[PDB]
Amino acid sequence: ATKVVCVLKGDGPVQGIINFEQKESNGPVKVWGSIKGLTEGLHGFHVHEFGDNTAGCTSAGPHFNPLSRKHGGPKDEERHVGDLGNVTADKDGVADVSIEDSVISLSGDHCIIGRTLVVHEKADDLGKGGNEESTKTGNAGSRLACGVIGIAQ
Amino acid sequence: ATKVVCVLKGDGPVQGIINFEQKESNGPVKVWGSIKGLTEGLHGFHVHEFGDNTAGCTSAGPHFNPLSRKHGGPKDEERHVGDLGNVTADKDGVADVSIEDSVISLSGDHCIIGRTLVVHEKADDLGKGGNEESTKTGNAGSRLACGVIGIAQ
Ligand SMILES: *[Se]c1ccccc1C(=O)NCc1ccc(Cl)cc1
Ligand SMILES: *[Se]c1ccccc1C(=O)NCc1ccc(Cl)cc1
Ligand SMILES: [Zn+2]
Ligand SMILES: [Zn+2]
Ligand SMILES: [Zn+2]
Repeated sequence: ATKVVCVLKGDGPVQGIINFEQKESNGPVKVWGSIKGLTEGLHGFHVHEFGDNTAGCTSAGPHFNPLSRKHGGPKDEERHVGDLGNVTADKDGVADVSIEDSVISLSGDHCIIGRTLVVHEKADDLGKGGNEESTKTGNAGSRLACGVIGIAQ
Repeated sequence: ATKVVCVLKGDGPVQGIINFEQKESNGPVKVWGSIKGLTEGLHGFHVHEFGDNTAGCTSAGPHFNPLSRKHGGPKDEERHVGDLGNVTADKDGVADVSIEDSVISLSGDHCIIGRTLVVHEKADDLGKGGNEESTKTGNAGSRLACGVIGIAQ
């Protein structure tokens, strides 16, 4: 019943369309779509706090973290609301995104609408990388593409 | 105390940053910023319903119209919520945007977050143009630049 969309673009060749759908307010959000122009392997995939693209992906700020928790993977209890883990690109540089998440929402306090979806340079280590940066950003590095998360038909 | 932003980009050289700020949920929204690469004169300036830029500005859909009213100018009681009238570009193609609106909001049912801001090819006639199209789109024509309205710091 609620649908939102995000068009990912950046400075490089990284570009994608990501769809979100939530059938009930207390329910999981299905996240699906395609990103191309990635290097083979894992790329960190986060909702960032600000829907602000004024100076590219950098104005999106840190991980969307309304509950003031530490960084984790999508399937940890200890995670930022915006922690969607990694998408995986093949030798062709295509990541086929198919995620179900119960922590993000398309309504209420956990609502991601008007925030930024970012795909990262490197792998999110999901907070288990063994430095301080792991429990903040997960060491996923630079922002390759982003977009503001918007209300869909 | 609520701040949102929108980066306008399109198929052409039209580009802009537009800021929105609302001190209280019951209060007016101040809208300000700059757009460049416009032709001299009036350009229709609307919040459209969907924050969907999957196929450029066209996927934004019609005027944000949660109350099912006819098109008007910002000063009319009969207006779409998204009816922000016109911005005016000079010989230099720059529009200095300075608007105060009491109908848009950054919270509640009239909330523009996650919707699309669009600047148009032509003048919005503010519903007084004397055809049926005036009461729907205001005859402002093509979409030159748009962006999704996002949460700011
Ligand atoms: Se998303 C969200 C978070 C917190 C409070 C309210 C809301 C919300 O309901 N947003 C407005 C809206 C309107 C239509 C659609 Cl399809 C989605 C969201
Ligand atoms: Se107002 C609104 C419209 C569409 C989607 C969500 C919302 C919303 O209320 N989100 C909660 C919110 C809004 C602004 C800020 Cl700064 C924080 C949280
Ligand atoms: Zn990130
Ligand atoms: Zn995080
Ligand atoms: Zn209208």
